[PDB]
Amino acid sequence: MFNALVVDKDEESGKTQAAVKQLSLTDLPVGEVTVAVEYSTVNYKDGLCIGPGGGLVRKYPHVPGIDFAGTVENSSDERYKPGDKVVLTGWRVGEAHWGGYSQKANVRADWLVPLPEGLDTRQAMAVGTAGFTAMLAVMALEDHGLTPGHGPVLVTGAAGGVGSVATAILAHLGYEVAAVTGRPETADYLTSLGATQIVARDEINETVKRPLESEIWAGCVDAVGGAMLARVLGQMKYGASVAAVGLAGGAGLPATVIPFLLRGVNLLGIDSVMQPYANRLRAWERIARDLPMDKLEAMIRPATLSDLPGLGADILKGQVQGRVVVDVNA
Amino acid sequence: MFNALVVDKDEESGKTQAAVKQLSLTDLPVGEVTVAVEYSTVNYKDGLCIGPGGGLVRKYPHVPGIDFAGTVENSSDERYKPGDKVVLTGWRVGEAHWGGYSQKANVRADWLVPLPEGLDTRQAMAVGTAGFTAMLAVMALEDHGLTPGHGPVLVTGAAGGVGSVATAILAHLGYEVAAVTGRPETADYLTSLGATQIVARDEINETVKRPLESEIWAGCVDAVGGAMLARVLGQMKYGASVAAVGLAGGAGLPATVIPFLLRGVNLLGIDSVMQPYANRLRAWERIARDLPMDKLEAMIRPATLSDLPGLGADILKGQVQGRVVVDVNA
Ligand SMILES: [Br-]
Ligand SMILES: [Br-]
Repeated sequence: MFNALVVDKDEESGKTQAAVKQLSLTDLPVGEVTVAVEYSTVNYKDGLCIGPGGGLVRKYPHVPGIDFAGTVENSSDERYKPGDKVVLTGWRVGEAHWGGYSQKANVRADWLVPLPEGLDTRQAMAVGTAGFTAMLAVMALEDHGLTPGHGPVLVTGAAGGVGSVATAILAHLGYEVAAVTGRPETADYLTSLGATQIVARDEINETVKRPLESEIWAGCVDAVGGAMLARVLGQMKYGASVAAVGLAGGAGLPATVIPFLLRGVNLLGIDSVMQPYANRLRAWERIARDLPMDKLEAMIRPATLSDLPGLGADILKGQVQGRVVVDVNA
Repeated sequence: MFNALVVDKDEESGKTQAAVKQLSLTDLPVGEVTVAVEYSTVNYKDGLCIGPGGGLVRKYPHVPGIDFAGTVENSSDERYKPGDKVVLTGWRVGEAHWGGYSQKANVRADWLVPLPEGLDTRQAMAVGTAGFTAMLAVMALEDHGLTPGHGPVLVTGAAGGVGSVATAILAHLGYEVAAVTGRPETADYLTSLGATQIVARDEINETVKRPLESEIWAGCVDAVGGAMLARVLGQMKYGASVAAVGLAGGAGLPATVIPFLLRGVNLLGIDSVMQPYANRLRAWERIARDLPMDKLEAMIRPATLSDLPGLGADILKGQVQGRVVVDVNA
């Protein structure tokens, strides 16, 4: 038997409860590949799936965790054999299916990627969906003409999970990074990832009546959304793009069409969940090459399965800095 | 001396009046190239500059008209000489600078493009800023993977200027074009341009509480904006893109970020005004090749300078179908 985080729900009442529990192999859903999980992580979505559910989990009891990395235990699929190191992000694992907060996980072989060269299973989850999303965002900006030397790139929610990898990848590629945070004590941490400028959240988290402001940002990785994304749109330089990745600041988008029409701005939707295999390999290769491992190490916060109920709650309130690494075998 | 439409402003009350007037060459602002204008047209913005101004005109008296085409009369720039057929769209002509609603116009040589192969000056203005914008929208969707055979492409405000041209281009390139209109009597016109479905404005002109609806549209050219654009974002297929082109339905964009995050949807800003020389040539070549001239002809509504006050009022109310062609020399 083995350890896993299990969420139960009281349907009469609707309340949920998450606890570490012992399971057997036969309690897992059947699948092509069985992985002995070595590491997982905590994303904002995991926070939802650990606690309230946010309408993302449709079957209880539930093992959350949208990410994991580990070693293949058994497989009925040619692509993977016992011993192979593999990473799982997204594919609705941790939401529609049992996920990574477990010493063992069963998945479809289509959902896995080989462990990328230059990362171990621990760093792969230090990156996680948050870091993978950050790389997809940077790639979207590059595909739309972003190159260093044409103004600061804004990174909202910069001290969080997506923001910390975004900041470090962009800094390492040679960009000037303007890191947004509502908590000024995070400045030294952000500067140590490579932030050049620190923007206060309260400068930029309300809409204003003017549909256009002074052109400032050469690009943006938006891990916040909400009113702040609406306000940010009116401050992008002509022809610059914003990569939308986050909704912690709220799902609503109180924007105007004026930045798009008058300044040729783009709002680019970043989805990590359903990324095709080939693009997953490309983004992971870019992370291997463009995210300095010592910068990733400075983000890492260790945790066990027992910590997950507290960490899940904390990340929903924006009180988790950097990237949590869950040693499911600790 | 020669004829032009002049708008006067009564800055006390703030109300304007437009009328045909006789100018001399010396009344025109100085510039590098003098063009004997042959044709202009009526864009939504021209309606603003003809009438109330919409914050776009900062010096009266004002000759409006953001577009014109004709023959170079004199030139102090080596790029153009007497006799060259030239086309003007945008560059803030008709807004910041006296425009095409005149038998003669002075411009910077930087603002002109040679008359494109396959169009005469009349057809260039039947296309106009509106059609130029529609091609840029089609090009933006292509650059993001739009290709025939994967669903209908929505064109909002289909019976207007941008919408008519976009419809005909997309239909000629082999797409199924879903054409939005509030005027059901215009179905036969839209079918004649190549629309394969007619969609009623009232089905899609309000937001709904759900942030995602069923995936329908392979892409969109949006000449309306406002609530309709917010509603359309939630109906786009995974990874599909919207080319934002218009604001006749309102400048406010009451959207959510959910389509961008969950479906990888893009909102691509189309700016015609400041497009660089090289891309203008590319887009005009595409128009000459992919807008069938007989479809363009079916859009044409003839007009003279004296028609401009009424048409300017008409286009602001959504009461102009197709594309006006102004013979400034009739
Ligand atoms: Br923030
Ligand atoms: Br419409």
